[PDB]
Order: sequence, then structure tokens, then C-alpha cells
Amino acid sequence: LLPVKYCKMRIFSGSTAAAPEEEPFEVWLEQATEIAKEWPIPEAEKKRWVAESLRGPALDLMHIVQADNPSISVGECLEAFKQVFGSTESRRTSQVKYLRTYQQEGEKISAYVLRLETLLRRAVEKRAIPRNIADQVRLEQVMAGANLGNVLWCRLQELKDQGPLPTFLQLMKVIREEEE
Amino acid sequence: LLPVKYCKMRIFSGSTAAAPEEEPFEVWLEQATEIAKEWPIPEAEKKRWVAESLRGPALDLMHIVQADNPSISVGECLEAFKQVFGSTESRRTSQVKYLRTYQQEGEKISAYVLRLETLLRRAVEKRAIPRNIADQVRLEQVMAGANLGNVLWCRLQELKDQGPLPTFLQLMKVIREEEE
Repeated sequence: LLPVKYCKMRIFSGSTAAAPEEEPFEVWLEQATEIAKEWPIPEAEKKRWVAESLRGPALDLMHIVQADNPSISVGECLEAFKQVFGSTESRRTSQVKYLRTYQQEGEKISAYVLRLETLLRRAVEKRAIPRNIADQVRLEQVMAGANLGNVLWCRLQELKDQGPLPTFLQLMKVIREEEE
Repeated sequence: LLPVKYCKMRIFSGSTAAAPEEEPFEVWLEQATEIAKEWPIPEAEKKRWVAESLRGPALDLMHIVQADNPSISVGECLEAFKQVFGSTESRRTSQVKYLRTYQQEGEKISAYVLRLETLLRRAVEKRAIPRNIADQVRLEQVMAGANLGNVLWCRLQELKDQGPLPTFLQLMKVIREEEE
């Protein structure tokens, strides 16, 4: 009778060769846990709604897990998905992948510091960085890993010596004022 | 008459073309801090016995720092020496130098964990590692950075899993047993 504003399902596949519309697993698990815990629908239909987001190797895991136990809960299915596809990292590995992450040739500095902030949140959740030094390891990892130079280097080096170090949104406010 | 052992004074210079007898600054700073803190003799004579251990650029700094203030303490002199000659390590560079340190060229695995432990002390005095996990990052950096061997891996991983995190000496004992 009238147009209804629809919404796209977050598809996941588990391949390394992931297609452009397929999400990283952590984003899919947030959708699948909403279907598991929060939706009103019966559990036989929860399985259907989980599986209709899966394609390729991740769908093959759903078939395997159901075939071993047809009575399995959607919660225990997501425990199997966590146990297979969930991120494996640890103190040494998270610290290394964060510090080893340089700016790529196509990245603007504001995009690089946004990417880098995701890695810092990952490392803080693994308790590999104390939150009270997160600002230091931002400014220092930006200066070490970026291809930045000149008056931008000077403004960051000033802030590194300033005392009150930037929060991420303030650091971005500065870096955008240099992107212009 | 009868001969006895004759232990020579340690000399520091700050010269780039350092003579083979001249120490790296940290070793000299131990001798100077011993003269400052532990020797019984009056502070004017402490200034003299500190000065007798310096030649070239580092001696000029003793004269400069006394010329600014004839009332200065030996401790404040050593703060000026630390400022001028002490190493310029950052949290990023101490962290990276530590994590990037592998066992190399066919070193003894004991000689590797010794070389490594010197850098962990460096990083702990910067608090670039949280002191309460220094043993964790030691075990992880050994297990990542050594050639190791399987039974050693099982034993350290057992101690880490069990809970009893090694001191450096306990870790060394275990490493000798599998190194022989």
C-alpha cells in the first residue's frame, strides 16, 4: 500500500577471500547474538534466521553443528562459531600487531589514526595496554608508523611535550585541521 | 713486601671516538652514584673523586655545571650528566626494541634470555611494561623469541598455566637443563 523502509542483513562467510559486502566476524556475532537473545521468535525460526545470514564455509559449519545435535540451542551454536572463527590474540601478539601497523600508501592520516584506534581498543580489551598510557601510544605510534612530516610533525611533537595529551576525537580535530 | 690485585678506576668521556678503556655511560654512572651516596668523605672531596673519573667532553660538563652553581650537590651534577649523556629511549622505542629481540646467529638460549632481561629492566624502569606482569612478558617474549625446543615449551607453558610464574633465575635453571 506504501513503501516500507527495509534493512540489509549482515552476511558472513568465514573465507579469507571475503566478498565486498561480507562483514568481519565480530560484527556478525553481534547480529547473531541479537537473534539468539533478543528476538521474540521461536528457536526453530532463530536457527533459520541465523543460517540465512551465512554463506560458504561459515554455512558449512552451521550444517555440521546441527547434524551432530539437532536439539542444540542457538546459544551453543554461537559458542561453536566463537570457538572456530573468534580472534585468537594474546598480550605479545596484540602489542606486536598494534606497533607493527604502519600507514598504508593510500591512507590519509585521519583515516590511518581511526584504523589505529580500533587496534588500540583491541589491545586494551586483551589488557595488553593500560588505559592511562593509551594517549602516549597513540601519538607515538602515529609519529612512528605514519608517513607524516613538516609542520604536522611539529604540531604532534608539540602536543607530545604539551602535558595534557589528546583524546582520540581531539587528535582527529587537530589532524582534520591539518588535512585542510 | 708481597703483590696484591690492583683494581683500576672506570673512566667516562662522551667522545664519539671512545677509547677501548672508556665505559658506556651507565657503568660509569654506577661508580659515580657510589661515590655520591655510599662513600663517607665530604662533598667537596666527592666532587674531586667524581671529576678524576672523567676526560674530554664529559669533564667539560663538570666544569660548566660547577660554574653555574658552586653550591651544587653531586646528586644534581649526576642529574645533569643523566640529562646530557643518558639514553633517549621512549615508551614506543623501549617497547619495540624489547618485543623485536629474537635469539640470533646460534646464541646459547641462556645467553639470549640474559640479553633479553637487560632490555626488560630498561623497559620496567620506564614503566613501558607494567611491573606486575614483567614475568608474563618475559615468558611470552622467550617463548616467541627463542629457538626453545618442545620439552622446554611444555615446561614453561605448564608453569604459566599452573600459575607459578618464574623469576629470571628459575627460568634460567629450566633453560640450562634443556640447553645441555
